[PDB]
Amino acid sequence: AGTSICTSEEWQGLMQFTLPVRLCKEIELFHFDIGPFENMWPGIFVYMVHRSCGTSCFELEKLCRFIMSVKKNYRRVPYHNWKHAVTVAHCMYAILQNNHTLFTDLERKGLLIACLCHDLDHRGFSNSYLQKFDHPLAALYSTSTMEQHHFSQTVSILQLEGHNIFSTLSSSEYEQVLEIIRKAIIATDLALYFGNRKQLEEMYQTGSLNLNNQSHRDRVIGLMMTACDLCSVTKLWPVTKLTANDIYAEFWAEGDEMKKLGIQPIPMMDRDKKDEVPQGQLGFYNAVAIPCYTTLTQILPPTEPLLKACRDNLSQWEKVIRGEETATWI
Ligand SMILES: O=[N+]([O-])c1ccc2[nH]cnc2c1
Ligand SMILES: O=[N+]([O-])c1ccc2[nH]cnc2c1
Ligand code: NI
Ligand code: NI
Repeated sequence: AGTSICTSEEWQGLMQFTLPVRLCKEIELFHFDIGPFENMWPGIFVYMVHRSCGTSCFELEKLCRFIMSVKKNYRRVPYHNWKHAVTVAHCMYAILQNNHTLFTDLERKGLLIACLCHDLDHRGFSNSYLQKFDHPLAALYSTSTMEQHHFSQTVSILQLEGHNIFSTLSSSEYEQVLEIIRKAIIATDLALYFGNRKQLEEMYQTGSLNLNNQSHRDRVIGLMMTACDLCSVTKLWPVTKLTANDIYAEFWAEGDEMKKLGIQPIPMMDRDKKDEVPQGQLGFYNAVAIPCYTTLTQILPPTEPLLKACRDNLSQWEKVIRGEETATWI
């Protein structure tokens, strides 16, 4: 109940944090893994905002309050947590850096914030679960149920005293950025991805795609959000495999709850069906990840390293299926 708020110690501590110099160079690369640097994650986000948007984009105090309160409103769930938030924001940073002038100052600031906030207050349950069992959230939010909640949580945090990093925008730009953030968070509903990718693929192939057309921009930003949300599949294989362990930890816990309610879960969420995981991952890469990065690379050529890495990980799941896995640690 209610929106959590960071301590004075938390945000002043972030304000005084300095990132090690060696990491500056690494943070620029798509394949960077934040995993080994947990104490640095909020600082890494500051660095990224400052480098993409400028050190004077946001009031430092308000930015640090905002970031540390965001962290406190992610739950201690296995996957949809603070680590995932920062990972997704880093992918967006890398995309923005490589495509900087295609996006406005307002878009870049909105999108980095949108990524950091896009899974706020996730409870470890899917839209499928919330709607099957008529959680109050599904009554309030008929479609894109959790994503509408994540956006509401974002607005809640911005409304905390001293947390409104967007207050200094003109009334007009303020409305525009909240709309950028809303559309971007809603776009993280994978249900909407399939239609979005199909549309973009067609606009690209026919040559009608036009980034001066707001509806096209929205769709391209949507596909960027998908690419960033799924970016664990673009890391080096050991990182991808460890992250999959966390994703499935969540899935199996939801599946367990469904069993208690008399319903057999999908195999993906069934802890007694772990043998089907490699084929399930193959399915996910073929149906979701590979097409996403394929179309993204067509539209934004600098994003090709994401696709190449995704392809390498597909090959790894294939090796698993053929019985070729080597030693893994968890
Ligand atoms: O390495 N850096 O700390 C670094 C390099 C370039 C930048 N431009 C704006 N902030 C920067 C930080
Ligand atoms: O990294 N992911 O976002 C990711 C990877 C595999 C998945 N399987 C089902 N959902 C997934 C999400
Ligand atoms: Ni989500
Ligand atoms: Ni997410």
